[PDB]
Amino acid sequence: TETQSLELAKELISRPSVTPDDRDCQKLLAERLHKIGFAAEELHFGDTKNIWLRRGTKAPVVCFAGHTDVVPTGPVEKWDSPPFEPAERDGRLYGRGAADMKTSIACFVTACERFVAKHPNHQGSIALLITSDEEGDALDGTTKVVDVLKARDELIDYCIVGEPTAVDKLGDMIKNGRRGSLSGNLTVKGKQGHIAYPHLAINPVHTFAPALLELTQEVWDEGNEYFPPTSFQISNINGGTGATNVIPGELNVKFNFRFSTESTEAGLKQRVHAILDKHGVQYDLQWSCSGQPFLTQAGKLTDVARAAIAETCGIEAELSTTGGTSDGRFIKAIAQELIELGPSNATIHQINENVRLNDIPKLSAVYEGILARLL
Amino acid sequence: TETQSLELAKELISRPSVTPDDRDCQKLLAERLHKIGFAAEELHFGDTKNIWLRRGTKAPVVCFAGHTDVVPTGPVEKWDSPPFEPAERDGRLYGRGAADMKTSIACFVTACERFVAKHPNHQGSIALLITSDEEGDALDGTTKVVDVLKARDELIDYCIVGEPTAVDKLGDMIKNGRRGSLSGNLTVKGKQGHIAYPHLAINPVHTFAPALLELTQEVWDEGNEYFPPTSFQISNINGGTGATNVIPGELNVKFNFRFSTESTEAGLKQRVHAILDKHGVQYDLQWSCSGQPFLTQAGKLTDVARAAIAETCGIEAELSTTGGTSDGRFIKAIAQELIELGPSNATIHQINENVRLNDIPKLSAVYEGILARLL
Ligand SMILES: C[C@H](CS)C(=O)N1CCC[C@H]1C(=O)O
Ligand SMILES: C[C@H](CS)C(=O)N1CCC[C@H]1C(=O)O
Ligand SMILES: [Zn+2]
Ligand SMILES: [Zn+2]
Ligand SMILES: [Zn+2]
Ligand SMILES: [Zn+2]
Repeated sequence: TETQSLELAKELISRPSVTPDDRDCQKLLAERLHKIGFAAEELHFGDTKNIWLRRGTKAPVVCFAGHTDVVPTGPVEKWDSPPFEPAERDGRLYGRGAADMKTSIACFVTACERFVAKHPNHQGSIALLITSDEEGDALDGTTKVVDVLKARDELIDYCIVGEPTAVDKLGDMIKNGRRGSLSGNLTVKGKQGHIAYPHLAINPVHTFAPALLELTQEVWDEGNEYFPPTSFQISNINGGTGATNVIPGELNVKFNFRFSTESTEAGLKQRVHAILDKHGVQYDLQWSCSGQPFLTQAGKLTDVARAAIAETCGIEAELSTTGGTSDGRFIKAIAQELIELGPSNATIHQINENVRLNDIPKLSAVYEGILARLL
Repeated sequence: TETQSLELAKELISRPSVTPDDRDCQKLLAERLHKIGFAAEELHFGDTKNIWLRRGTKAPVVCFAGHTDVVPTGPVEKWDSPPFEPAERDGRLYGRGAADMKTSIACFVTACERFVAKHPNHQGSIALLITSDEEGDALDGTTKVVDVLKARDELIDYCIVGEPTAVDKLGDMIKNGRRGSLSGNLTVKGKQGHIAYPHLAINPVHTFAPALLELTQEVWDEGNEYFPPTSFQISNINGGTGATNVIPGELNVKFNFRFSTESTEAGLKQRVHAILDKHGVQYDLQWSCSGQPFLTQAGKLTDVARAAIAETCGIEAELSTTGGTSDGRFIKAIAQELIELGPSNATIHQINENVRLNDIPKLSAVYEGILARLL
């Protein structure tokens, strides 16, 4: 039906907002929604731009959240059409950010427009929480805006993060949470020496081997109705001097857990240390946690999104926690219920990123359906 | 007693014959031994210098073998006295090559001088096989000279390689053979992907882990009266893109066997392949063999060196095959019996390399003792 969502998505995709630059996407959003009574609050931090746009002063507060930054395109000539000149081809819209996640943003802005026109006196409030750094280190984006909101007791009842969540067809999957991510940087200590005198050296690959095996065979947990089993995966392993006749004196290993609520950050660290210690490994281990798992169990928000998807798309949406993470991990601190909902994530962060054209007005009509069922 | 060995060792150590340069060490040897009837045959190949010096035309042929090249010194200011200005200090002679292996060469040249003076009409022949590349890739040194000798049926009955073999005191250890060295370069194949979708990737660290453990726990053989058990050791392991949220698509591992005659090159390769295949690992594996094990069992030559050491040094020498390897692995093809015998190897290839001064005339008197018992 409407082509306003498509037209706005094109205009957004045409701006090369590679992290953390915004290229005035947030200005364009702010000025457009100002016309139907969204107040704009700019929250810049370091080189990152953020905005909190809000219509209304009372509960329930429904927030759309998302990012105007996009990942680099890589060599442009490898693309079939230029990444920042959105093109319609074979029933798809192609461009960097077409899926992740400018089309969602456009769809939400138009849903707000249609909803407010139909229901000028609706109850509650509608807000957008938009960052120009989700894709980078994200130290100065959403997480800083959330802290500001929380410090002034400006809380959210329902949040929809517009990340692409579909497997294939729009609405087939929504996310009601994500795994936490806990990473370790392990340095196993041995003693370097000539390879032909192994009794005078300590080979850190050999001392690590029995622990490595136990770690990669370990069952961390069962998962549950909402989460898959916690996952351990080694990303990098490096040891040696490059000489083929030397035993190295240390070995570096980097690993990560994507963990469910069935396990805790402290529990996992303890188990790793205990595995390494059981096998007599000598090491340094530095940990870093980029996020705790978060979960909105079945409730009004999940029911509403499901009903909206059933009405617009004709399919039964699956709730999921799989994949990576998003800025929902920050926003959940101030949102009582939060989900993520957007188009297919199949082509994100890749050349020839795209979204099906027929999915664009459908997405907006889903978001408009949600607003109508909550407000 | 005599100080001729010391004086010649100094003169040799003063020439900076870093591989494959000889700095005229071989000329100095050739001209000096020419005076007592050694004929000199220069055998240059590529950038390496070699010489075969020989007195006599009949069996038994006793050969001293060794190298005039030395390893780099590293930053000179870290040395206590300059590496190519031999110094006497605290009862030691210090300099690059003092132990490995110019002092041996000097000691042998003086032993020849004293032996020929005492026994001008001795039977048999005395030869020196000297290279300026043992320490490097050694493609153009001893191995090419041996091929020349073998092609003209010029064989050796008894060979003494002047490598430093002592643990501490001169004569405490002689080598009657060495382990072979068989190296593998393994590339384990997986499939790269985002770490949070492990079921869509293949982690080559994880597929390798059970094989790694089995390899580092494997007992290859028992060893025997002459050899220690065969030894497997990983030298290098590298995999990953540097990103902590990516599963890598491959893993490189470099490993080495120092193997005894109880195992064969082909047998070891087979066992490795079978371990990797039992665990379903997918990989490429390139092998390289830099040497087969070699062994002179107890016989005239070992008995003679032992008796000479007992007479000169007053101790019972141990036969050994431990450590790295030497150019005996080439010369054994043309020498019926071969041993290695020299001073302490404790400080070889290190800063402040040295030899005990009292060991220098003793070494020469050992070599002279050997010549007298064989010729
Ligand atoms: C929310 C992010 C896009 S910014 C996402 O969906 N990712 C990022 C990595 C993989 C993929 C996924 O979770 O499926
Ligand atoms: C024959 C060589 C010196 S060129 C040697 O003894 N090496 C070389 C590496 C270690 C040490 C050893 O075997 O003990
Ligand atoms: Zn993204
Ligand atoms: Zn995104
Ligand atoms: Zn050496
Ligand atoms: Zn040497």
